[PDB]
Amino acid sequence: PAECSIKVMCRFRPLNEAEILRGDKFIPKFKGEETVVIGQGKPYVFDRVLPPNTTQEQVYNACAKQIVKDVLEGYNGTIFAYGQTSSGKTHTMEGKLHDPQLMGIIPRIAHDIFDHIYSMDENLEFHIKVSYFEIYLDKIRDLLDVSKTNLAVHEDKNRVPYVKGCTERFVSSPEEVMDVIDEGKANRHVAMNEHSSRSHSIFLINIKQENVETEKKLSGKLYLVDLAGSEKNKSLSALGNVISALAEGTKTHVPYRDSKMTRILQDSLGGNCRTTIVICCSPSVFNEAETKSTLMFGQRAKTIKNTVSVN
Ligand SMILES: Nc1ncnc2c1ncn2[C@@H]1O[C@H](COP(=O)(O)OP(=O)(O)O)[C@@H](O)[C@H]1O
Repeated sequence: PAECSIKVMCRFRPLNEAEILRGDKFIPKFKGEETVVIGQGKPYVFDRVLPPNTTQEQVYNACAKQIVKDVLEGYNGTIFAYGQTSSGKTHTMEGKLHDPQLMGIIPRIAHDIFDHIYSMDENLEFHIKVSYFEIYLDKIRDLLDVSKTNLAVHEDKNRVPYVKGCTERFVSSPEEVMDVIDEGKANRHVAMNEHSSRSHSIFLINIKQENVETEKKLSGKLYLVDLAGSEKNKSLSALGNVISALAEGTKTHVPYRDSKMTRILQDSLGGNCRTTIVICCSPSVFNEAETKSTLMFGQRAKTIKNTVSVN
């Protein structure tokens, strides 16, 4: 039965040069470990607040660590990064893919996943399939086979959407999860900045396990989405409307089908999935306007209740 809240974490980048040279004072104010205040305004509260100075490692421990242990326990997970362009979504989700200090969530999840698996007992054998694809103008494009540029969404026995005909790499080590991502990153350059900022890159890790003697199986999808600019569109709207029709709930029946993304994330947004959104904000007043709508989107998101089961 379970019933639990979409966690929501807030990560502010620091000021970059454009700003620091142009002056720019640091607008946001951090009280305790869960609350931020902008100027004289109302104070926002989230599951965590994560200033510029917090490390990748600590961002991981705060937002992701737990979602990993959920997937190994048979639950679906999903983390994603919402926010405006330049706000630090990719740094949080990916980071310097190969630096152990500067590496983001996906590589860390990769390592954490296999440290757990390696330590487990000989029976219960794991298969892990990953896939990597982006979205551009309501169209899915495979990052492991750039031949495929228009995959369709379908539904399983439980009437829940998945992407079909998606290349699948099989992995037995963190290092392979890395080369898969690197493949994808390369494939992209069969084209680019403007492109990336306005594509949604979705990285999917499917983990199936089976206790061999007892023959009982657990399973979970783990979506790790790096969303596009939510600034002032198409795909984010559906998500927002799909994230608006739920602070109230009741009889609304969310559009979901407004976009493929939402259709894929159906289960993440009011289904059998532990979901944790990371919202990324600039600390500059230049950007204040968007920072607030971001925060709105966040604050709203925390109201939603995922009903989750072991799968
Ligand atoms: N918490 C942070 N600490 C240090 N640098 C950051 C942080 N967040 C973002 N950056 C910097 O900003 C850039 C990343 O922003 P980006 O991930 O492109 O935003 P988005 O992907 O949301 O458009 C990088 O050059 C990185 O150095």
